Amino acid sequence: SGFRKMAFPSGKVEGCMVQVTCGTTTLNGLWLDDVVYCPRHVICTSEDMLNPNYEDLLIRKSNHNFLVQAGNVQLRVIGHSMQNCVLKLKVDTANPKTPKYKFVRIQPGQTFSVLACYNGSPSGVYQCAMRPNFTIKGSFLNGSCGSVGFNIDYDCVSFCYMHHMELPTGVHAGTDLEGNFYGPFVDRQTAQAAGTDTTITVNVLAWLYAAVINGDRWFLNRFTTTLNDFNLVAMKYNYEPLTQDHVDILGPLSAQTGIAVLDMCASLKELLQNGMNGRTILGSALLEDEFTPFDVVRQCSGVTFQ
Amino acid sequence: SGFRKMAFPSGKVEGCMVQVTCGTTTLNGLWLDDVVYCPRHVICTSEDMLNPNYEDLLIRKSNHNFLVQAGNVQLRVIGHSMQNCVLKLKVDTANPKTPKYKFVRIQPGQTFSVLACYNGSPSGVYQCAMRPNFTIKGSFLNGSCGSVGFNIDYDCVSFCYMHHMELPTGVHAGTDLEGNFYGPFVDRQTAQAAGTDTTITVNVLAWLYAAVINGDRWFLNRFTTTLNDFNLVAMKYNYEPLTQDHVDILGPLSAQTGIAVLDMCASLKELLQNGMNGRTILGSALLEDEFTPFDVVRQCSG
Ligand SMILES: *[C@H](O)[C@H](CC(C)C)NC(=O)[C@H](CC(C)C)NC(=O)[C@H](CC(C)C)NC(=O)OCc1ccccc1
Ligand SMILES: *[C@H](O)[C@H](CC(C)C)NC(=O)[C@H](CC(C)C)NC(=O)[C@H](CC(C)C)NC(=O)OCc1ccccc1
Ligand SMILES: [Cl-]
Repeated sequence: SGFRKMAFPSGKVEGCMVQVTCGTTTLNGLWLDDVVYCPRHVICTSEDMLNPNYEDLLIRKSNHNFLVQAGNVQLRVIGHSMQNCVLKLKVDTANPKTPKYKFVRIQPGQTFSVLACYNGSPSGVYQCAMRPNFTIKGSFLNGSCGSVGFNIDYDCVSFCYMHHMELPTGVHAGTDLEGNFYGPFVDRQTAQAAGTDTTITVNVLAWLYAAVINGDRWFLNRFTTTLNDFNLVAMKYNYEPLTQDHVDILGPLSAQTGIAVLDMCASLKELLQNGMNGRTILGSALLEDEFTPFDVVRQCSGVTFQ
Repeated sequence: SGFRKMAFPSGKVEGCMVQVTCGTTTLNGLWLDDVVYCPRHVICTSEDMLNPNYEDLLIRKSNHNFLVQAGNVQLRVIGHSMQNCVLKLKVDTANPKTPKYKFVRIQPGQTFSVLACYNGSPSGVYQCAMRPNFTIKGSFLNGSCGSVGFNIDYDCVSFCYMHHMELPTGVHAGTDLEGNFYGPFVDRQTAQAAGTDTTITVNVLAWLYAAVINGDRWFLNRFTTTLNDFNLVAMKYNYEPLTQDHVDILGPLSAQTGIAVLDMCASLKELLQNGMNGRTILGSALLEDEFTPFDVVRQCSG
């Protein structure tokens, strides 16, 4: 037993991380087959990060202006193109370590693992959620751009995030691997602010089921609630509305534990209206909303990735 | 910026994980060079286990009683031996993915990453601290034994932990990679309990420095304290004593932030006695103690 904020094993992704240098700027890229994907702002200049004309800046570049390094091995760039906010650099060498992969655009409330990298070198891994305002609360320093977020299925790596910027408040914004930002953000240093960060109600209920599975039961009560009445309380604490689709995906956890979804909702309502009274749930004093129902089942059943 | 509980990349270790089966018991092994390491209780029988005599149980065992699977490939065991609480299975194939590595013994308060595995395959990775009572708060199910904890330094994988058991309250115990338990525990299903848990004071202070570096400073105050007076408060809240060596170890974080160590101790004292008054620190309502001072420097600066 036990329940931790658990990342995917990162080995498959580590083998795809490379370093891309353009002029003075160095960041990370993702090497899949004969293409390296990286944030296009690697071509920016010191005094042109406010209104960069990326089209004009790239066409004036040549293939040799992009220095791509896979560990100590140089990769010759033999083609370069722009796709939205990411750069597709074609290399003559196909990555022997390319995993079975796909590019996916995740929904708010969904979780993924971030492999933080610097100078093409993986530095650490941690679990993140796409917030309802399309930012993530990560850990990124200068040089971390190009680090990716991902999920794993069976043997297939689903890449969903590439890191581009940090907004004031220490929150992070990025794109999918098609180069399109999550949320309304743009890759220039003009004033931008994230929207309302609400709590992911379906994830909190999943984590409450994880608690029960692992022995924490003090918050269970003999009350029930209607979905209508729960949402009226939820809205007042800036929680996402719980929908029928959310009730459905909580089904399996409800069945494994014998606690009906609306009974767990009654417990969550009580916690919201009265707090924890100095007690803790899975070692937390706050209600955790960065585990999905599938994350809970994944960890509590011990599914592995070959 | 930002501050997260961060694990090491697990790829160097994934390449070392194998499956070991004896009878009907299956767990994980660590394949390094031509040797596979695993907990010795792989050789227990369901109806023994309360009080196994491992010497006696090895009387029967032959090499071929140990089935080792590296992914799909089957490894042939050509020799076995017991060292402390681990088995050393000699196989005829050296692991071509063996990293540069060493075995290290960590001390309470130090942190490490765990790659949780089942049937020799990875499930997930997370960061743990060796508690003062020589347990860790992990996430381990049946079949997870043999999963290892590690750090990565430069290009060297420093293995420090191998999982063996769970005590009630969901706390976890294991050995170093030489086979010697952390703490007073034995690999036997007789009643055992960890000492009462205490908080790793030097780590909380390091995390408070991380908070300042990342912009959270509402808890800084105008008071100071002495090392003695702070430890009077620590003791009453079940915090570990803070020593002059701890103060020294926190020096570099104190110099980076401009906040003397005993001034941060005064902040911590006020948090212990008054709470957070509805506020959070680095997104937490509780004082976090699973980041060492080195962990903070690493994450906040390369
Ligand atoms: C890439 O490695 C790096 C990672 C960050 C964690 C720093 N990102 C950038 O350098 C990025 C480059 C631009 C051209 C996309 N810029 C930012 O992320 C930037 C950082 C601040 C601290 C200057 N933030 C930013 O431009 O946000 C928009 C903004 C501007 C002005 C006021 C408020 C918000
Ligand atoms: C290995 O895969 C597995 C991982 C655990 C997370 C289940 N560990 C064991 O099977 C281990 C084997 C013994 C011989 C060392 N046993 C335990 O860890 C056992 C688990 C419980 C569920 C029985 N713990 C144990 O025996 O703790 C001591 C104890 C015994 C009786 C009463 C209180 C405490
Ligand atoms: Cl908390």
